[PDB]
This record gives sequence, structure tokens and C-alpha cells, in this order.
Amino acid sequence: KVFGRCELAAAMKRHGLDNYRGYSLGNWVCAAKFESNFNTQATNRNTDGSTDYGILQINSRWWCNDGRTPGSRNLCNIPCSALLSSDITASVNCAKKIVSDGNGMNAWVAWRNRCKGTDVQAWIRGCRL
Ligand SMILES: [Cl-]
Ligand code: NA
Ligand code: NA
Ligand code: NA
Ligand code: NA
Repeated sequence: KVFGRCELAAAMKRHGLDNYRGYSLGNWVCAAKFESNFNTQATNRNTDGSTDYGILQINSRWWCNDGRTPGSRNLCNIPCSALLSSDITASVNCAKKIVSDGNGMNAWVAWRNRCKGTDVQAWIRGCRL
């Protein structure tokens, strides 16, 4: 599914991401825009052989099992294919674990380089939340 901006913001709020670990909702919408263009089915293969999955581009080296990333972990205890669902529950639950790991949202390269330090509230402007 390709979400709309305000549609995704509402879904992320219903799933508890607004102000999770201190990160306002606009941060999460901004990260999803630049990681996946709001597309739950996005995949991208990395240099090390791992793959990033879903709306928040969660990586198979640490967070999910895709059966083809040798010596990797599965810290979210899910198949990576669960992160491609039109339902964002699995991506949200795993993202909550990632953002609690110590480096906050700096784990997402697109967030650090394109959202951090900007007016992220603009990403939820106009939305009925
Ligand atoms: Cl933090
Ligand atoms: Na990316
Ligand atoms: Na990535
Ligand atoms: Na893995
Ligand atoms: Na870690």
C-alpha cells in the first residue's frame, strides 16, 4: 500500500508513535517519506548483503529474518515479509524497539540527513488527528 501523508500520520498516532521516546509524530512521517516514499512494499538490498524492508526500511542484519542474511540477528522476532504488510503493526512494533536501543532515531540514515533539525511539524500540518 502507498499511504497518503495524513493517512499515515493518523495510522502512526493510533499505533502509539506520537511522542514515543520523545519523538513527535512529524519525525516518523518524515522518516517514512524519505525511507520508502510511503510505500509499505519497498525493499532495498545493501552492500553487505542485508536487505531493508517496508515503510521504515528496517534491516535484516539485526531486526528481522529473511533467510538470506547469514550471521544476522532477528531482534524483532519476525519474518521480514511481515514488514511489507498494508497493516503497519509489525513495522511500528519493531520501530519502537529500534528507537529504544540507544541512538534514538539516528538509526534511520534518512531521518538524520533529511529530517533532524528541520520543521518536522510541517509533515502533519493540515491533518485531522
Ligand atoms: Cl533520543
Ligand atoms: Na533508505
Ligand atoms: Na537503510
Ligand atoms: Na536477520
Ligand atoms: Na544495538
